Amino acid sequence: TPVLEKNNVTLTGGGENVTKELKDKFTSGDFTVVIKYNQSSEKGLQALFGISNSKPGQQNSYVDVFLRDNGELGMEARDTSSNKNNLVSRPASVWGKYKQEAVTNTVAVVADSVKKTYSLYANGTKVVEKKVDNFLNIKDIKGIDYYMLGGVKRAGKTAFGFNGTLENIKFFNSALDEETVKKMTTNAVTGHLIYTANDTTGSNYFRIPVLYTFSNGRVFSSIDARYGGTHDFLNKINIATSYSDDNGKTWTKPKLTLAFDDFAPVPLEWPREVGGRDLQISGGATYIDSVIVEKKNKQVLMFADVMPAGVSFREATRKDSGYKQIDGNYYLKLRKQGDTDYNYTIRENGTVYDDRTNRPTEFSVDKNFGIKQNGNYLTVEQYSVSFKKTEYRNGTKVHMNIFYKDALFKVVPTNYIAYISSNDHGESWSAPTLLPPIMGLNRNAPYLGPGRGIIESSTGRILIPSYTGKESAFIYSDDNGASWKVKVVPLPSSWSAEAQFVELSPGVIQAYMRTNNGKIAYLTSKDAGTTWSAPEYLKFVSNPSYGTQLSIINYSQLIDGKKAVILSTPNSTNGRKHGQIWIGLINDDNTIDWRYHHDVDYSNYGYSYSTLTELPNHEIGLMFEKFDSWSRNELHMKNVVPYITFKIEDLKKN
Ligand SMILES: CCC(CC)O[C@@H]1C=C(C(=O)O)C[C@H](N)[C@H]1NC(C)=O
Repeated sequence: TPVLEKNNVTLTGGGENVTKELKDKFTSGDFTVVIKYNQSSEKGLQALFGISNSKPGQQNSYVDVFLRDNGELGMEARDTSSNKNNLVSRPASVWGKYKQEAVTNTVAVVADSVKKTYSLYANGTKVVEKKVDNFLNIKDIKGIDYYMLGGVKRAGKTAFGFNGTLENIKFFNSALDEETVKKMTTNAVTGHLIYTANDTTGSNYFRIPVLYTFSNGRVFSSIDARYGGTHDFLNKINIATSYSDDNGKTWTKPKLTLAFDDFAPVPLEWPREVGGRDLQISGGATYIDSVIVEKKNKQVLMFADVMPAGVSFREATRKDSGYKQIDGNYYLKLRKQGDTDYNYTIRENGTVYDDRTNRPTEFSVDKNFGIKQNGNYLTVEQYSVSFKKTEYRNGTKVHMNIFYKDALFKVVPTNYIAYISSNDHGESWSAPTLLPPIMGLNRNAPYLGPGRGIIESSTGRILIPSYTGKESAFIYSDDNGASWKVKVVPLPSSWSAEAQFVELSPGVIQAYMRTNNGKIAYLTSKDAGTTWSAPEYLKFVSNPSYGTQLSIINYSQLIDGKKAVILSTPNSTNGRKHGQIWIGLINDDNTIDWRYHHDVDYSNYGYSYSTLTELPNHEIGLMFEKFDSWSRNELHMKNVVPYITFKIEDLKKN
């Protein structure tokens, strides 16, 4: 039951005094406050409410909950005379704007004297819960005499003045329980999640979204289910999928599509504090960075990077493919426990040969890289993680796999690429096929540029974007995917050259990519990817040197009477921020008129990896990482990868 409830309080930084209403309501000193609000202006630091000693000399004696112009939700609880100052927050907790309108968010705070915790909720998620040693509730702070909506009274002056409308605000004089407040903060923002923490995947975290629309009208998503926080490495990562048969309104519950089980797919509470957030799951085989394409025959492909357990993408050897050439064929090498050389190969039917004697052994490797001996599976114990992080054997047996820490036979500790095909628009998938040593025997595979591949219309060539760190690697097939080759293109510098393709006209394609110079590069081919021009750079996007992944797609419908492309990227030198969608119209000479752009949220809000698809109804689907995924400060955060949609008319505005 609320001790005070107020409605539709509209404010422009001046606040509203509710001292009369709230003084003498807080017996224990504990509290819960639930605020449904929208901001009319995001700028500066804004308190939703403030409880304070207003008297001169007592400006550090207050409790508040605040919003920043980057979408961070926090709270302070301070006492002046004891010099105790508590701050609890989480980045990227709220939404600012959406299609020109202030977004309604619902956030809450809980202060619990027993547990000595402050908890913050936003939009259905508990964004942070922190035990504090210098715990302060309202009674602990000396001489509280002022209770305020939309600010904090410090020394008789309004501070942190809120700009917007408090739609509903509820003050309770006790700590409400976790699930009550999760339900109270649930709203329309909550339904923009396709993948959620501890859903059917078992993962608390996700990164690297991909959207694709199939020819039958299904909209398909894939994503990294990253179990040990959001680290790229070392980590345990599965690729999950989920789809919509109604233009994105509703989505299937996620399935695991690419996954190993040396570790179980289970939720882990990954520490965000400075001294824990660098921790990693050491030793777990991984699929990472998905790429999707639909063939002309309606069969679907999906590619992914494959990392054996323990193998950091910077301790992975770079001068070994993992393959041997024997009598003109390529066979994946294996090392047996206790050997120093790689004496064995996987050949026909998965039969393991001793290369020295050139004879088949009793061992074989199945379609999923699992090891058998005389037709019976070898096993290893699966690992679990508990927290002070420990990794231990949990008593469950899973198949021994050549990608594992504890395998009798092991692949070269480097990165690989695998692909799976589906004949039923992603309801079921073939077993994984590892790509051949397309870069050469004495080089490791490239790394995929996440998003989609394309079928170039004039040749039917399939093109999959990848990179080496020094070169673009344009993986292609000229035989409807039966065989694979690569065009390697030296870049001007050490670009993490994540790319996506667009066709401009028949035979003519462009690869748009990330760079290490702050700009988006694009390379043009006028022979369907066989040869590539020197790079050019977009003049209107300006990012940090490290760069971010982008999304660009072809669009089926004319815009202003012209063939169009649609680009999504952050655009900011301050971080992975300021998401924009750009409409480019193709001219008769194949130059692009970049005529329209739309800012996804306010400029200082988080926007990292993103994916665009055209919906069957010709609206646009976007899923994106609504946080800064480079920042060491915005790691291991739950429920931060939403799906939103636009009409062309929406994307014309800004
Ligand atoms: C960490 C290596 C790579 C650069 C070569 O960074 C990429 C950057 C990423 C990023 O900047 O967010 C995420 C990618 N998933 C990652 N790729 C892999 C394979 O780990």
